[PDB]
Amino acid sequence: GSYPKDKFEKINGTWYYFDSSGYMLADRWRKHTDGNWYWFDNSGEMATGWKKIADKWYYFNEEGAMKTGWVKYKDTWYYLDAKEGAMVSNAFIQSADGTGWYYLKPDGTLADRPEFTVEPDGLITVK
Amino acid sequence: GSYPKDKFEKINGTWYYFDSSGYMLADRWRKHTDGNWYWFDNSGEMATGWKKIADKWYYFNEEGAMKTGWVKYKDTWYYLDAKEGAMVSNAFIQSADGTGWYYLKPDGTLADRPEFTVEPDGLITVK
Ligand SMILES: CCCCCCCCCC[N+](C)(C)[O-]
Ligand SMILES: CCCCCCCCCC[N+](C)(C)[O-]
Ligand SMILES: C[N+](C)(C)CCO
Ligand SMILES: C[N+](C)(C)CCO
Ligand SMILES: C[N+](C)(C)CCO
Ligand SMILES: C[N+](C)(C)CCO
Ligand SMILES: C[N+](C)(C)CCO
Repeated sequence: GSYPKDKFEKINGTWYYFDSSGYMLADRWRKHTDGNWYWFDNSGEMATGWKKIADKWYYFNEEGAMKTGWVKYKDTWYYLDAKEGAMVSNAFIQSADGTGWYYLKPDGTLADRPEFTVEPDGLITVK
Repeated sequence: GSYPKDKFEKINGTWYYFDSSGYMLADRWRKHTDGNWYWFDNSGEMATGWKKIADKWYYFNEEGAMKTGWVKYKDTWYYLDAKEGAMVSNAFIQSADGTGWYYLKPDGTLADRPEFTVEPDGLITVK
């Protein structure tokens, strides 16, 4: 009624989330009742789009839900850890059919045309 | 001690282990006070070298201690998971100097001469 508690609330046209004492969360994560994780920056505003928390990138949809799995941002694929959420970079992510792998460049972007180089001991270098 | 209670035992040549309850260990793992993981087959014999436990491969030093990381067996390189100790297969383990990767074949052997096929979308197939 007069004391928002553990809930979302759109104040002044901005989404915030109040703890059990009526304070807005700030620089904190909150797993909502819908199953999604949400993040609120220093001003307490619900994160939308890309945000870098504790030196790891995460992608939230327009509704504020942190996404996981493959997503396409500006027509270029990315991969967010299926469990933790963070953007995977410089890694090979197994395809769904388990047939192959996809390589995400050092900057998280997918390599549609990866170039490999092999050294006599087998060390594979990608580019 | 009038009866062995939880400890090793070098019965002439071979080592064995009895639980606190007195009984001997067989077909059971045991993380000791040395941090090292140990295993004893159905005849309580302390594993040494290579062993296929529950359909997975592991390697212990000449002292029953389970080791992890790269290990060689007859001109062939294998990688042992640093957490489970199990043999990794059809996986890319990153080099220690971060410059590149080593691909292990499904059969668990290192691919020193890997061959790659990059599909239109960027899918990568390894041989
Ligand atoms: C419901 C909030 C409980 C706070 C603990 C948040 C721990 C960080 C884990 C969240 N996450 C995996 C998405 O990064
Ligand atoms: C009793 C209310 C049940 C809570 C459901 C609240 C709707 C989800 C919040 C929408 N959102 C902040 C994510 O945009
Ligand atoms: C580097 N990122 C792609 C994560 C930021 C886009 O604004
Ligand atoms: C796979 N190798 C054994 C060649 C690399 C460890 O140095
Ligand atoms: C042979 N032992 C395993 C008992 C010695 C290792 O410290
Ligand atoms: C397979 N082990 C039990 C040895 C690993 C536990 O982390
Ligand atoms: C699996 N993906 C759809 C992300 C790759 C095709 O570009």
